[PDB]
Amino acid sequence: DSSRRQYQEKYKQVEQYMSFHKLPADFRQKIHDYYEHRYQGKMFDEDSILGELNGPLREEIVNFNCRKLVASMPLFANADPNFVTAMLTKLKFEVFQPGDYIIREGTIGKKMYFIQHGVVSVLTEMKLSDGSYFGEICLLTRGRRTASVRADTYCRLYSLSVDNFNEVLEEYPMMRRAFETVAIDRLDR
Amino acid sequence: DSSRRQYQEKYKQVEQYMSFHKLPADFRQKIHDYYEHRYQGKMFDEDSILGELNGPLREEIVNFNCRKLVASMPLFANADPNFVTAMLTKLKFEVFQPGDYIIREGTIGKKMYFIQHGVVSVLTEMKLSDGSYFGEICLLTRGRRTASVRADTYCRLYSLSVDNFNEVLEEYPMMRRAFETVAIDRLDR
Amino acid sequence: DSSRRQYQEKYKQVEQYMSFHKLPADFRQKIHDYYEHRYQGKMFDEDSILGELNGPLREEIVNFNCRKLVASMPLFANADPNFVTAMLTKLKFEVFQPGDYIIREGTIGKKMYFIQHGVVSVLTEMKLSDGSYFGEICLLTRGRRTASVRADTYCRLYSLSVDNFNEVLEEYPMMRRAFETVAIDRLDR
Amino acid sequence: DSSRRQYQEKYKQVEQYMSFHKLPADFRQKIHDYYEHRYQGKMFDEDSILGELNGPLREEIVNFNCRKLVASMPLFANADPNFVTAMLTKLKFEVFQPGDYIIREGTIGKKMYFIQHGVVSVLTEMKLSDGSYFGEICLLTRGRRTASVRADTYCRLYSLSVDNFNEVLEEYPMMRRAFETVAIDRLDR
Ligand SMILES: Nc1ncnc2c1ncn2[C@@H]1O[C@@H]2COP(=O)(O)O[C@H]2[C@H]1O
Ligand SMILES: Nc1ncnc2c1ncn2[C@@H]1O[C@@H]2COP(=O)(O)O[C@H]2[C@H]1O
Ligand SMILES: Nc1ncnc2c1ncn2[C@@H]1O[C@@H]2COP(=O)(O)O[C@H]2[C@H]1O
Ligand SMILES: Nc1ncnc2c1ncn2[C@@H]1O[C@@H]2COP(=O)(O)O[C@H]2[C@H]1O
Repeated sequence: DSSRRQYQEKYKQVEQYMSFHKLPADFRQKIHDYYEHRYQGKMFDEDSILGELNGPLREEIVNFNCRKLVASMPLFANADPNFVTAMLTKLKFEVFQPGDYIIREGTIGKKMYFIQHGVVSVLTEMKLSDGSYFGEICLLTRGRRTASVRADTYCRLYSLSVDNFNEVLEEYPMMRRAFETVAIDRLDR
Repeated sequence: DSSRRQYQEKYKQVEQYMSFHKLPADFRQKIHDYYEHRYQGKMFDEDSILGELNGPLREEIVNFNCRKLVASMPLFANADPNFVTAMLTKLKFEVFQPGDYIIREGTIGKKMYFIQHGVVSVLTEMKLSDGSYFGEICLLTRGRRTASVRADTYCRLYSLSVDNFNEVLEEYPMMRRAFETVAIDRLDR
Repeated sequence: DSSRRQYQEKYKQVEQYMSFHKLPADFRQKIHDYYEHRYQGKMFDEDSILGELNGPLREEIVNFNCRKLVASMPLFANADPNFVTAMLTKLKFEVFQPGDYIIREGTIGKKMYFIQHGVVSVLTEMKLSDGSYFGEICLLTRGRRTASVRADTYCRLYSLSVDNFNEVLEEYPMMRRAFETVAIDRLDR
Repeated sequence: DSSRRQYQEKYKQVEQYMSFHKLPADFRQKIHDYYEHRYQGKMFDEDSILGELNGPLREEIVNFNCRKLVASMPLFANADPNFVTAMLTKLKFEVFQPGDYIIREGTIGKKMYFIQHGVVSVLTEMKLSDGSYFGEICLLTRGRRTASVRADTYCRLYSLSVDNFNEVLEEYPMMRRAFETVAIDRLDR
């Protein structure tokens, strides 16, 4: 239960930090809920652990932890396993809370998001859920966000930066077509 | 009180460090006073805490912690909330002590400062206080400091590097005019 | 036995991490075996220790820890001691398990491997063991891997990135010929 | 005595590390002596401590800790205090042991050394001591070391990288002449 204790002590610091800065009670509970949803009572120095392993072990772990995500998207499901692994390795797990603005219209976009679980509202009005992704337009155009995207419910997502996006596509150039298709179709709508 | 203990133990190391290097008694008290003013008896690995959160949570925290600063300046008060947030996110909190040279005339300037609280003396003689900023000239010209700026009283400031300054303005180009106006007006004087 | 305890507590976290993510029992034992083979019951913040030393001490340590490796290869054995040291300093120790894909054919190669102990199978069928190296072709061509290389037995290797490879050769340009010879000979086969 | 304990526990790890890698008894005592000379029974996360301070405090500390060094050289003694501070801030304290090769002839030089205390032998035969510096030729030519420099006695030095060297001179261009004079005079000899 060393991981449980790590979470408890770390959360104690967070609580004291919020108290020190006199954050409102409502925000403190929002923080409380975020930690439960995001870490679920346990914490590990993930970077330290994966860093002690080797490439093969790290790739098997990410492929397993993302099995759900992978199964939910034709993008990864029907692709070269090596492509999927390269992509998955670059993903960053993120949890957003109801009402959170994940993307704001008109700003410079430098990341896209893959939905593991949750519902988002795209407003320029439409919704996207499990197995869908968004924010790909700006990674392709390098322009400004074409719409705002807010979390409707709690959202468990994986983000990918434009730099990592292009890095992976350097090795798998033809996979860019998948994102472009989705981008074009949405730009038309 | 884990944060209180962190401060106490950390300060113990500092004291032992100053003793090891035989720093004068007067400087040791200056160090003592600095820690009280800067951390106020508590310490947190701020980077670790904010890093465990998400973008929305981090932005709400910085906007709240800087509410005072924001209210004191037409620059931020009357601007696009997204601009203010982008700027605030790049700021670095710093505390200076009476007599400290924040900026020395003739040197290459790579940062500007926003005054949360305190009084500074600009010498090439004038003073600046709460709600004012300085050091913007060099971020705009990339030249040498046009004057020295010393802390008159204890000063609670937020600094912004030229690189972060230009990064934010890449997204909000027109806000550069605000800094230029102040710069031009002061260059004339 | 502070190092033994470090290993035990660290492994406890790993085990809890694997449990948290519900990894299969078989993979958990694979992880168990990896840690035994790689760290052998002890762990040290190697980077912190070597960083407290100086250049001379670090170089003597790496030359000693790699004495076995050096003796097993004409490349290093008959070369300028300064070259060997520069190279050794850039190496990264890695342990692979039976069946592990060290290199996959057709992918972009950015590293080569020197075999301290173990047997690998090169498949485009041949094997390489103690004292041999592989993955040098892509560091020279900057192209795609000409074959896959799987660990046949447990493998104790030292990897070298293309960037560190070229950095060392900036100081020892003529040593590139050794790698080219091996590359040409294998490309012919 | 938290700093004393830090040293004791850290040294315990070092000793266990050397034992794990089966380093010879003679080298283990060399390591033992190095730690005593370099840290003197105490250790602090220097980077963490100085990082908690501000620019003014850090500059006063470095100027004080290097008071001895500064007094021993016309270079710094008769220069602009701001130049001295900028330089001192970039220095890295290093301890070398008798017989250590600080610089090897013919290699690419990327750093120079200022002697706080100790004696070095320059061999292409001459010696340099307290208040003198060496390794400046390569920082100026970007070529290969014109000679080897070995520690004759224990040496307490401060090194400066070519990059930091040129960075400081960007602000103080005319100080480069001081190093060139010494370089030219030695190249003639
Ligand atoms: N009509 C749409 N249907 C679904 N998603 C959309 C639609 N329009 C825009 N989006 C998504 O909203 C995202 C906003 O940021 P981007 O412009 O980078 O990428 C956009 C698309 O991923
Ligand atoms: N006349 C003035 N009134 C107020 N502030 C000034 C005046 N002159 C210079 N300053 C400030 O002092 C700063 C010194 O560094 P900079 O030249 O970067 O920017 C300068 C201005 O921000
Ligand atoms: N015929 C061969 N005999 C031994 N090794 C080979 C042979 N062919 C390829 N290899 C090695 O397998 C490696 C696969 O990655 P690279 O192409 O970078 O470099 C290749 C060589 O190092
Ligand atoms: N004749 C000399 N007298 C004193 N120092 C020297 C002499 N010749 C070379 N050196 C120093 O030895 C250093 C070796 O590395 P560098 O060539 O970078 O710079 C050299 C000088 O700093």
